[PDB]
Amino acid sequence: TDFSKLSKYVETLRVKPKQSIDLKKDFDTDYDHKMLTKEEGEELLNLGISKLSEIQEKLYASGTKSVLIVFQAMDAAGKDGTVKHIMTGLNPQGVKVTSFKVPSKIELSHDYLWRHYVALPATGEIGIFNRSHYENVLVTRVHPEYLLSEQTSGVTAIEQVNQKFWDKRFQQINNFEQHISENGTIVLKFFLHVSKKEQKKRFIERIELDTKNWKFSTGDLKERAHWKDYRNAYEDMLANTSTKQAPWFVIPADDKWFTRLLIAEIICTELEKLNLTFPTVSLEQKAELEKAKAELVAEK
Ligand SMILES: Cc1ccc([C@H](O)P(=O)(O)O)cc1
Repeated sequence: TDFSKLSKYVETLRVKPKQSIDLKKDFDTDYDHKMLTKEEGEELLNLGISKLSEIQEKLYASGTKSVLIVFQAMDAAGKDGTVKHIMTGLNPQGVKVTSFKVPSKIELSHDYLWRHYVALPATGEIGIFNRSHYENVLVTRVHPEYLLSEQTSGVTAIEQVNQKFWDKRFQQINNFEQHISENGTIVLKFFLHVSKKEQKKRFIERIELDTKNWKFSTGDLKERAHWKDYRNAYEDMLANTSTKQAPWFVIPADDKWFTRLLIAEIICTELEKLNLTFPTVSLEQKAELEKAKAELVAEK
């Protein structure tokens, strides 16, 4: 069956704890062996959205678990659109998107994790981090001079930023995700992997669209110029912060419809392990319902 092939491919996208990461050689940004048509996919995507809505409903009705979903990617990989599409099928009462832009003055007066801890999802809720605490081992690692401006970093000279500084930050991130995992939070992390070539194409496509080129950030080019620096940061990060408890998935991003299918797919598959069920109606409650129905019928 097609889905059976998909479940098999999906597992190759999970980053294993001991796994070493080369984003250049491995992790195709576009899956050629695509096992279903773009049509099939948009229909399996619809099912994934409906199922996720069902899961979210059952999650909200129970008071047990929260769900944290992290999205990281290079500009133009499809992150905002994946978030928007995940959302279309969710109830806004039980889901919350936080887009972590550049930190505020207050947030800079706290450790780099503080503002993400503040924004964690409550029991029964889904939290989506569009950008996340991982920015602090990515953009900060490509631009290590930012750490000098961060009062809590304890970094005075760029000389002291080395692999051991990042190792300690991975440890801090891992202890943080482990703690919340041990206290009811399901953590799922997606890196949307777009090719340097496809980013180029999408950048140019936007520049040439009058309806949308007002949105183009030419500063995105400065980060594109640091492509190799970012791949290294992502590689070292994926190799050191994917656990079985809080796994990373590397999603091919060059085909948006397929990116969305996979992420919807993985979220459903992972949250189905919770074996969530709608609340059942006891005999006492069934009696109360029939009493209420009787009164409504017995109205003058
Ligand atoms: C060219 C271009 C398209 C879409 C976007 C979105 O903001 P994302 O795919 O980075 O979330 C950014 C740049």
